Amino acid sequence: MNIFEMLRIDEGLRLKIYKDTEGYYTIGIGHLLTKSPSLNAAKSELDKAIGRNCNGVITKDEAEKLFNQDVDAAVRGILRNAKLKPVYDSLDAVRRCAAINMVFQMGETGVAGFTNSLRMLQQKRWDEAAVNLAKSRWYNQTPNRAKRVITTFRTGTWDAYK
Ligand SMILES: Fc1ccc(I)cc1
Repeated sequence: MNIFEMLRIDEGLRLKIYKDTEGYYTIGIGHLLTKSPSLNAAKSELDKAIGRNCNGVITKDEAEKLFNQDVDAAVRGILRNAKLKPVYDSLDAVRRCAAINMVFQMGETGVAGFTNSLRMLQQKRWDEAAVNLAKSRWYNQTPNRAKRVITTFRTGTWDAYK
């Protein structure tokens, strides 16, 4: 169990442009293409990301390559963020995966705003952090995925994914 397997479970794999839970054009293992309603705009982003004319379709190798880039970008965004880095550095490796998962789904800026949850996590008040994390649009809109991530923060185990 590692961040790649965890996010692969949470995001699935689709080789043609699809819409995420918010209605936004996406491809692969949860790679957001654009928030624009234009499918042509999404296709342009895809071609730029892959480096060829894709027609809205990629290979599994390409999906996995984008996925590695996206996971790394989430980690780098954490490490460059003055609010997120101290919390991340305080966590064990399993809980660090839960943190990356949140940043992958919502972005550095959104997670950096989870100020009270982050403090509880840094204080290792796991049950209180889990309660606080669920008081969110995130939990209400994607409750099964948020429950898995929250259980990972609460327990420091992979139990929710097993
Ligand atoms: F550094 C961190 C980034 C995101 C979370 I959620 C927790 C720690």
